[PDB]
Amino acid sequence: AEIKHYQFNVVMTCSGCSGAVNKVLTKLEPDVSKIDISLEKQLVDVYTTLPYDFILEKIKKTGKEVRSGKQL
Amino acid sequence: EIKHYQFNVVMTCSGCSGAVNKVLTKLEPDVSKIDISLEKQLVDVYTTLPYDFILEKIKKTGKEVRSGKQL
Ligand SMILES: [Cu+]
Repeated sequence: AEIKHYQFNVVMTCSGCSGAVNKVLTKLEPDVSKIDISLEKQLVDVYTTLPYDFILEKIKKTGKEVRSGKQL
Repeated sequence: EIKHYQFNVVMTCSGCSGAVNKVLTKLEPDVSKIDISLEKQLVDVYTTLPYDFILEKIKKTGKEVRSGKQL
């Protein structure tokens, strides 16, 4: 039950782009604790007890381009 | 038997529409044509696959789907 911190570089070009990604991840609450998105930096930060590959696949299935991901 | 489905999807930029297009292209060639209009907020899908399967693929983008119908 450790909360891990994953960070993704995701191509998002409007508030709708970011809102869509936030929607799909927020649906995983309470297993997702917090989502931060920065349009400036094209970053998605996910704080969660879920595995990295699970989170990555939920983002990829949005159709948004994921340029990188990592665990912090 | 090729069905024509049409969805009203809230899409605000080419990144929104490109995402919808991307999830649909993963189903080629069973999805044989995809036409998306930002101006009209419309996604037209021509496919042999079931309506609900297509709808669920589109709902996974996280975009709002206002309605869908088979033409
Ligand atoms: Cu967008």
